Amino acid sequence: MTFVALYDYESRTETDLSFKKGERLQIVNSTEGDWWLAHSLTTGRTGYIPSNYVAPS
Amino acid sequence: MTFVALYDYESRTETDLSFKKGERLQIVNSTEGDWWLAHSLTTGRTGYIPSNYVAPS
Repeated sequence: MTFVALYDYESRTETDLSFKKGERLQIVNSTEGDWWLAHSLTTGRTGYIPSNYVAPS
Repeated sequence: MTFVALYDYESRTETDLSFKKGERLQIVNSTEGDWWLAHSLTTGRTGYIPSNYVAPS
């Protein structure tokens, strides 16, 4: 639903949202799901993944 | 803990992780938390936010 920002956040990529402390934010549904920071045991690379693309082992 | 990829995913920014169906992935803890797609009621902009920066209204 609706959240409020506790801190300023400055965007680091083309896809993140910059916002100031106090802003009201609404979660938006997408098919990808929440994103998680993940490490691939298979390739050794690391970065954010769309959680709806994976399942527990 | 440990997850397996259900689908290929091709990275779209400098910070996401590309992976192939079948890869084993491990969640990595960061201070930012999971990332959510959010819309700012305050500014009208939209993009991903670090969930540990916000709290329910």
